[PDB]
Order: sequence, then C-alpha cells, then structure tokens
Amino acid sequence: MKIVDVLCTPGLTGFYFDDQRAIKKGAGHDGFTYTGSTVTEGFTQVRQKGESISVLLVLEDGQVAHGDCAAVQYSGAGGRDPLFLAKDFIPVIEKEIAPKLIGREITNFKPMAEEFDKMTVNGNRLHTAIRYGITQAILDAVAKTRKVTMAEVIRDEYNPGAEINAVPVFAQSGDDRYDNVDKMIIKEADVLPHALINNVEEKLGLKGEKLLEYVKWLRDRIIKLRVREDYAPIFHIDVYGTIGAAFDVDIKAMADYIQTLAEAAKPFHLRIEGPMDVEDRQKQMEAMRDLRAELDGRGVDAELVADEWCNTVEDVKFFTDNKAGHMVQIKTPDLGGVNNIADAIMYCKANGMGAYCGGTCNETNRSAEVTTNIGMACGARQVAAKPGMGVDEGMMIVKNEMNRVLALVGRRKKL
Amino acid sequence: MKIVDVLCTPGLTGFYFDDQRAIKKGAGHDGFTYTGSTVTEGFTQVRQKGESISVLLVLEDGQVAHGDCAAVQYSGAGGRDPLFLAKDFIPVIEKEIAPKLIGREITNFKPMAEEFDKMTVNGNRLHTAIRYGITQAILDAVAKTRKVTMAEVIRDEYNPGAEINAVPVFAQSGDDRYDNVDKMIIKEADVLPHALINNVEEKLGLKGEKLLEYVKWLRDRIIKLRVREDYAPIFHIDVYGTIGAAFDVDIKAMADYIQTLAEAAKPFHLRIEGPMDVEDRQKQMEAMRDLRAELDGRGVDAELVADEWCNTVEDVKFFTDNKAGHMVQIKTPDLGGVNNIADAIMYCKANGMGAYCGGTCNETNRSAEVTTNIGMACGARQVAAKPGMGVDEGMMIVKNEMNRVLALVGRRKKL
Ligand SMILES: [Cl-]
Ligand SMILES: [Mg+2]
Ligand SMILES: [Mg+2]
Repeated sequence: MKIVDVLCTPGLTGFYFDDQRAIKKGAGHDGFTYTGSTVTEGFTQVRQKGESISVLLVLEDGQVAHGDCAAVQYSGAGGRDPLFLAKDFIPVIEKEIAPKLIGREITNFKPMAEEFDKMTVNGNRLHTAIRYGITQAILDAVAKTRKVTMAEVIRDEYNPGAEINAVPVFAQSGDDRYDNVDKMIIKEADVLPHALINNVEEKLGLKGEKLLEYVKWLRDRIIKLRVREDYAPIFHIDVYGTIGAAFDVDIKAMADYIQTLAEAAKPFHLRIEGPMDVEDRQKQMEAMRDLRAELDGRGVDAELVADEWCNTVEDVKFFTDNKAGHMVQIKTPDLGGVNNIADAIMYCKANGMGAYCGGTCNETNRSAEVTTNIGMACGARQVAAKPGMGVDEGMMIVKNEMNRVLALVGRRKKL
Repeated sequence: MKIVDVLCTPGLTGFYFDDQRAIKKGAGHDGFTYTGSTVTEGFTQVRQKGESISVLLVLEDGQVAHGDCAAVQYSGAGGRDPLFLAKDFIPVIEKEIAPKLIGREITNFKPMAEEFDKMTVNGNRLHTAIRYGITQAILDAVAKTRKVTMAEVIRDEYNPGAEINAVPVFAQSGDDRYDNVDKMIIKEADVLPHALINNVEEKLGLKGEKLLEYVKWLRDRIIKLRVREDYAPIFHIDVYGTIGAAFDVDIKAMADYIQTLAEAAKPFHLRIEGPMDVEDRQKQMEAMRDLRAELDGRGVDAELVADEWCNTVEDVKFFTDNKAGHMVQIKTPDLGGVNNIADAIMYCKANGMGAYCGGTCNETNRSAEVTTNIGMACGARQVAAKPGMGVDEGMMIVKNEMNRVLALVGRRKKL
C-alpha cells in the first residue's frame, strides 16, 4: 500500500493554550479569561484557543488515515517547543514531511514512526506536536493497510503475543473536585479524580487536614452515588508537590501523612501523584525512590505516581530503573512520536513499573483514540480520559474507543 | 461489497439521561446529581449516565463502518421512546437487525437507510436511537465502499451537483451563560450561545428586562474579547416560550420586544428560538407564522427559530410550508434514520426556510461527526457543536470534522 497524498487542516482541541509565564507573574481573572499582558512569545492573549493540525494520509486503496498534531495547555512554556499555532506549522508539514510520505510504500509502524519522529529540517528536530500527529497518522495507516485495529498493530510490533484488554480509565476533575467527582462516579471512572490539589493552604491544608477531609468525602460520595455496589474505583490524587512542601520533604513525615490518607480512603485504594517536587531530576528520583521505600518497608498500602522531573523516555527509564515511585506517567503529547509511548510503556512493563498512559486536556478526540489504542496494546495500568475538561466527553471518547477495539479484537480471535 | 459482520458495544455519551418528570416534580440538586425518587420507568436514579451503542459494520474488504445509537437527555420522557439503555437495546439489534445487515449488499445510502429506518419488529417501529445509529453506520459503510466522505454520499443522493462548504457552527452555553460565552468567543463559534432562557422571572425578566441586559452584555463581551475585529457571530438565544408567556402571546407586544433585543444586539444579528410555546402544533405554527410576518413587515431583521411542536419530518414540512419562523430546528437524534435529516434539510432549502441541523448534548463524538457531514452535504444554515456541555469538546469534534471533510472534498474536486 502506498501513501498517495497528505493533507493538513488547522483545528481546535479540548482546551486552551495558556501563557503559563503570564499567569505565574500574576495575571488576573475576568470570567473564563485572564487579564494583563502576555509574556510568552507567540501569544496574543493570555488564554487563547488550543490548536491542532489534522494530518490525513490518503492511501492507494482510497482509505484515509487520520492523526492530530496537538500540544499541552502550556504550549511554549519553559522547556517546551514554541506555541503550537496551526498557521506556523502546517507549512513545515506541507513542505518538508508531505514529500517524504507521498509515494511511500507503507512498511511496519515502528521504522516509519521512528523515521518521522527523528527527522530533521535544516538540522533541527521537528516540533513535538508535529511528531505526535504524523506518527498517529502513520499508525492509523498501518492499521488500515492491515485491516486491524491500531492496538493490534502496536501489540504486534511492541508487545508480541500479548492479549489486548480493557485498561482502567483515569478521569481528572480540575478545580471542580466535587461536581466532577459526581460525573466520574456516574460514568464509572476506574480511577479518579486527580483533584488538582495544587496549593498548600487552600487545597492540601497546612497540616494536610483539607485533603484528609476531601479523601473521606470522596470515599463517602462513591458509596452514596454508585449504581453498583461493586463499583470500587482507585483514588488517584495529584498534590503538586504540596505534601513535600507541608512536611518539609521529610520521608517519615510524608509517609505517616500518606498513611492517614490510605486509612481515610479504605475500602478504596490510594495513589498519590507528585508527593514532592524538589530542585532537580536527581533529587526528585531520590525522594520518590526513598518515599516508596519507606511506604513499602512499612507495608503502607499507597502508591506514588511520578510526574514532575519525569518527562522524557530517558526520564521514564531513569525513574523506572530506580523504583522512583510505583507508577510512572507517560506524557503522551510531550513524547513526540507515539512510538515513544509504546517504548516507554514496554520499558515499565519489562521492569514491573506501573505505566500511566497519559495525555493533555488540550489534545483532540482523534489523538485520544490513538493513544488509548497504544495504552491497550501495551497493557498500561491506566489511561487518561481526555481531552477537554467537561469530563463527560473525555470519558466517552476513550471508553467508547476502548470498547469498540475490544469488540474487533475479540471477533478476530474467534474467526 | 457486502457487510459481513455487525458488532454492538455499549458506551457513554456527552451527557446524562435525566428523569424529566422527576425533575419537574421537584427532584433536588445535590452536586451534579438529583435527589429523590425516580418517576419515569426504566430509571434507577433521577440522573444516570447517558448511553450509546456503537454499531460496527465489518465490510468484506476489512473496513469497519461506525455509527453510534444515542438518545436525548430526557430519554423516556413524554412522547419519547423508552429510556435508551444499551442493555435493553443491544439484544434487539443483535436479534432483529444484524441478521438483515449480515450478507447485505452495499447499494446506495438512501434505499438502505429507508429500509432500516422503516423496518418493524413484531409490527412495531424500532427505537428512534437504534434507527439513528444503524443508519449512521450505513452511511459510513457507503462512504467507505465508494472511497469518499459521508458528506459526499449525502450530497450525491440528496443535493446533486451542489458544492460542499463549511456550515456555521452553533455552540450552546447551558446555565453557565457567561463563562461559556467566553469559551465560545475564544473558539470563534459562528453562532452562539443558546443561553438556556427557560424561566420568565429569573432569566427573561417579567418584562424581558433580564434578557435585554444579557444581550447587551453578550454584545459587549464579544467586542471586548474577540481576537479578530471582523469576528461577527450571529446571536441565537432560546427563550423556551417565555416571550410568549411574558407578553400573553400578543403578536405586536412580542415583536416590539424582539425589536428592542435586535437593537440591543447590533452590530450582531439576532435569532430567537422558541419565542412562544403554545397549546398545540396548529396554534404554534400560527403564532410563529404571524410573529414572523409582523417582524418581516416591520423590517426588523431578527429571525425566529422553531423548536416546540416541530418534531417530525411532517412537522418540518408543515412549519416550512407556512413560514412558521425563519429557521426550523432539525432534531437529529429524534428523527431516527439519518436519511430523514437530509430529507428535512432539503425540504427547507427547496422552500426558503432556514435549516438548523441540530442534535443533543447526550449523543456521541461519532454521531456528531456523521450528522455534521449531513448538514454540510445539504448546505444547512448552521450545525450544532455537540455533544457534551464542555463546549470545547463539541466545537472541536464538529469543526475539526468539518475542516477535514472540506480538505478531502477540495482534493477530490481537483483530481
Ligand atoms: Cl466542584
Ligand atoms: Mg501531576
Ligand atoms: Mg429550543
């Protein structure tokens, strides 16, 4: 099968590009917008529409493969590629990538994805979001040529011999940590709610007393609302380093506090994302490693989820090799080529580290379907409901795709 | 080309099944939940997860066509088919419909869609939502067999020789009619915000003064926040018959008031959905017809959009034949077979009536893509950003799909 044409369209995403720099300088609020001047190159307003580029690969047989380029909310922030405005990046795809794809015989997903993930233009690597979308489209093209699901392509090429099963779906609440929890319970999120505990005094409590109250509330809320008595989701709460802040990154003290949260969560299991956020990757690895060791040596039944300082494939391996937490967040948009997601999950698998196949609220329906397929193919421990902050829509996109893929896979197994 | 297999999976949607009757009886709010006993048969809580059924048609060539069965928020309410639980309806599809699809030759969309829209089981018509999803899947099957877009199939079979262009996207705010307006401005909704003006005293004002204030706020907000100075969206505000209520359905009083809204909206054009909501279809048609005649006679360039009492294709024809408003809402989930959407749009267009290709917050990403294609193919006056209440996601799904379809149609023109 040849690729005969490549088309690019600008588009929207599930969220916004936010000028993180301007917000951190103290941008004000006005309705759903921020006030004041922009700081970050490229921004015309502090909050602006998130953007995507749909990449279509027209195949020789007339099928159309489809992936979406997209970036995080804080596109163009510190350590990130420039603000992902479709107008700025469609030209690179049209001029530099299309000629390399047009007339290409579709081969395996891995070599083609690695090629396009690594290709340079004028000596420079491609924007992370371009690599994201192009490799999604390549994955879909291989699936379509082979007449199987994307999950099956990935399983064949990265996880051979394995079954493809449902993956627990993790929904994120943002600041609406009560109402969106209700949505999650009604939509039977397997893992919930994130809860955006991103401030010591307002959200954690100076002694952690506010998050303690919240965990108890959450436990009781699930019990009150759940349609099925056997609905027993896993708690996953991101504290944005605030536990570290509140207890001076004292290993014992953090563990003792986390123990009180586990105890408050019972009968539900507790995962804490980003317990501390310290000054460099080395010390983050160490503190995560050390807190896990404290929790495990004591048999405290709580899991730690890495995030801050654990960004790249190399970082994933680093956190994994060192048991720096119980679960590692695989940050799908930031990895560029989606083949990197599969390698990152398989690295975690090989080493018995939980893999959380993540994402951004600012990506698309299509990109979410694609990375969901990869999470399923690689037997990830959880996948993100995304994109958007509506919760309903992200759950729908991810879980419906999941169910459909399992149906097709199950059919194939029975032919 | 034949369909060789049919697979149904249960899924989620952009919103909830709500027991309207229980809510009208006074179910209380508790977080994102409603308190108290259910009233409508089928319901186990007043608010439960909205449900879909993904229908997959495996074609002989290995391609998989995909439509989603879905129903309105108030599934099982007065005049509606029963609560659309996947578990209640997957067996119907599997027993009564799948055997008719398996082995079925892909011919043209229209005759196939009509057959499945009209087919009976033990003498009874199928649930609207089943006909909705089945016929979507058929459309996608025809498109995939022909190697064209769904929009192209519909254009060929219902709008021969027409160009397929973008369609204005209409976004709805719910009760969050300020912050969701900010979202819509930033995402450049072509038509906005709906505003859910469903209460005289609290939302319209007893003398319409609250909506007048809101229209002024809306006007100023667009001008304040718009990135481009030439962003000039059309206002579309649904008043749920409350203008009729506030002004005792007096044609002149209603026209006078709507004139003050048009004057307040300037420089933006105003559409009012459902100005009155009277006692039967006949009197609804008459009031809409007469109120339009009064506005047109006066040269007040404010449009009326029909909704209440205009449901079926018959209703659409009736309202159209009588100029009962300027635009009619084509209620996608409720019409069953999606071929009926095309018939309804084309009727309006043949007869000088605006067609609003609508939908529900409680449908899916996939059904939204399919009906978007239909609205595009038939040159509807606007299409709903849907599903969900997040706004972002609905705009993303519909607009991105519209962009991609146009790129593919444009390429094909040139081939
Ligand atoms: Cl909340
Ligand atoms: Mg985090
Ligand atoms: Mg209405």
